Amino acid sequence: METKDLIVIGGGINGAGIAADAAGRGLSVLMLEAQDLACATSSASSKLIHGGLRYLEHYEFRLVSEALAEREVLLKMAPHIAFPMRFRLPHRPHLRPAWMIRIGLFMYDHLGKRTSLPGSTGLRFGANSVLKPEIKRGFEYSDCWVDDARLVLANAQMVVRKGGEVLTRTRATSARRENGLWIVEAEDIDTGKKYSWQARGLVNATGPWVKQFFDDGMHLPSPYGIRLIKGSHIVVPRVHTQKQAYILQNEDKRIVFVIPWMDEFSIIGTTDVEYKGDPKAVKIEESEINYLLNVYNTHFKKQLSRDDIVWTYSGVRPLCDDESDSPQAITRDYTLDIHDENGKAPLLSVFGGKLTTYRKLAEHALEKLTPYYQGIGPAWTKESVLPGGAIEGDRDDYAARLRRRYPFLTESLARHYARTYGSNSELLLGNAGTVSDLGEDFGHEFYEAELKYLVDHEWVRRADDALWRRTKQGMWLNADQQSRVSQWLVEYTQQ
Ligand SMILES: Cc1cc2nc3c(=O)[nH]c(=O)nc-3n(C[C@H](O)[C@H](O)[C@H](O)COP(=O)(O)OP(=O)(O)OC[C@H]3O[C@@H](n4cnc5c(N)ncnc54)[C@H](O)[C@@H]3O)c2cc1C
Ligand SMILES: CCCCCCCCO[C@@H]1O[C@H](CO)[C@@H](O)[C@H](O)[C@H]1O
Ligand SMILES: CCCCCCCCO[C@@H]1O[C@H](CO)[C@@H](O)[C@H](O)[C@H]1O
Ligand SMILES: CCCCCCCCO[C@@H]1O[C@H](CO)[C@@H](O)[C@H](O)[C@H]1O
Ligand SMILES: CCCCCCCCO[C@@H]1O[C@H](CO)[C@@H](O)[C@H](O)[C@H]1O
Ligand SMILES: O=S(=O)(O)CCCNC(CO)(CO)CO
Ligand SMILES: O=C(O)[C@H](CO)OP(=O)(O)O
Repeated sequence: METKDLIVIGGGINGAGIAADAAGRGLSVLMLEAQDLACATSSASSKLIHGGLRYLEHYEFRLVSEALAEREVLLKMAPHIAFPMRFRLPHRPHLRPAWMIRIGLFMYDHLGKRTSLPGSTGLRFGANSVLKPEIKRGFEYSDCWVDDARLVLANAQMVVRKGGEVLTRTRATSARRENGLWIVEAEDIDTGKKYSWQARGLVNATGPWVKQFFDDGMHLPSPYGIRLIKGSHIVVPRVHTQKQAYILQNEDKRIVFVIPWMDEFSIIGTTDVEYKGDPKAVKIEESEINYLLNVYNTHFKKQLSRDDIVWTYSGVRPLCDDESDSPQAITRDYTLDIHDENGKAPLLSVFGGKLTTYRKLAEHALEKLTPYYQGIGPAWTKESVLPGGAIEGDRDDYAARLRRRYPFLTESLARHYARTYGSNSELLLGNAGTVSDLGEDFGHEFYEAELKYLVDHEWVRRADDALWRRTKQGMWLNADQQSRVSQWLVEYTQQ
């Protein structure tokens, strides 16, 4: 023993969040991630902690109420990476009558417990707005932005903090019951180092891969189909200077967001495209671009073309197959399935599960796993504060506090540290007292002290883990800057 209580296969948000909860109820936990933390669906989201306004139409009150209540729990768990945002809904009476918006916005206000977040209001649009002349009315309400990939990272660190282990670049190849225990086989994707562990419990939280892990990894029947529903986002220099997001009603009845991103960009997403194939292959297609530019350009005065696009990303939603004919109508609710064999070796397996609802999901999963452990502590995460979160304030509150303590910090660098690392910033900065104490400037104030900290504390192994997942510095570093980051990581992860 050697025998872990629980193996979690999966390090997106649902695997990390399950493993974090388990470790904090006393279980020995190993979370296995085939590639990098959040390398798939959990870094390809719209980055919102939202209730799911559009899901009210489809009468999804269990999900929408749970997700609304979670916005505020998540704001306190991670105030370094999560924050309130306001969403502007332009009125399109030919699509949805005002009286209908007002009922939904009323429900959005009261279906979950809502202290901090303001309520909705009506809006008018003048000759001087960002929107087209003919659009005269709208609405405004609350929801939250989160740094998806950093929420995943925070949870992995919670695992380790609480005594668990987390292996990345380690692909589970098989899992089988023997003699009352799981035998989990995994393998290092680079070297080829084989591993084998026994555990009392197995979570299959492999997102879009959940059913193919049943088929190829376990030779067991999957309790559910998964529908893979691709969505893509485009990125442009910001379309306007407003702080608020816009949520646009399209002719097909879907909604599309224009979201301020990192003070310089806007994100426009997303799409619902039925998908077959390898979830790692997923990338935006021409018609997704055409579709997103269109709904933008029909609403807004400042027009965008294709040539304005600076970045795109794409991902596949692993949606519990409710056999719904239309991809936009398939449920965004999750399903968890627990099964033992002779009252021992449970298999908990995860189907669906928005980032918003992950802490709820993790909790229910441990609920179902309780019978098979001791011994096991109770629920606890609602009242936790994830690593990085111990700041109380943020928005220079923490960044100004840091520039105070570390006066050689530029205001941009302190904002970045505060909004990325939070309360882990002093750990990064160590014994630095000047800028040259930070080491090699890799570009855009991305210094060797940040990159080394990422390797030492954040499982960074390759340039992209650092530049696209733990941060979004890859938005500013040029091709040679990025390969120097890779070159450095080679030298340091030698050796
Ligand atoms: C376009 C889009 C926009 C979205 N926007 C939002 C939003 O705004 N708000 C919100 O709350 N949610 C949003 N979501 C939903 C959310 O992103 C997903 O539900 C969530 O990220 C899925 O996480 P997961 O852990 O279940 O899957 P993942 O963690 O992403 O997938 C499983 C992970 O485990 C690893 N893995 C897989 N198989 C193995 C194996 N065999 N062995 C070892 N490791 C393995 C992978 O390498 C993979 O990264 C969005 C989703 C999409 C697609
Ligand atoms: C009891 C009468 C039934 C009315 C259904 C209420 C749900 C309305 O939901 C509405 O539609 C869209 C998607 O949900 C959103 O864009 C709107 O803002 C939202 O209010
Ligand atoms: C006469 C215009 C009143 C409101 C100012 C902006 C116009 C767009 O608002 C309109 O108001 C209607 C009443 O006719 C609502 O029922 C509709 O949903 C909408 O078409
Ligand atoms: C937020 C107010 C309580 C909700 C009551 C539903 C009445 C909304 O009804 C709508 O009101 C709009 C603005 O007056 C009008 O433009 C529309 O014609 C009307 O359908
Ligand atoms: C089939 C789906 C349509 C059902 C809606 C009822 C039709 C009446 O239509 C609307 O109803 C609202 C409340 O019902 C009122 O506030 C509006 O003033 C009225 O225009
Ligand atoms: O700092 S934490 O303790 O929260 C996580 C530390 C992880 N360190 C690794 C360094 O090799 C990953 O970066 C692996 O244990
Ligand atoms: O653009 C979006 O938000 C869509 C549907 O309009 O998807 P989802 O609900 O999965 O995030």
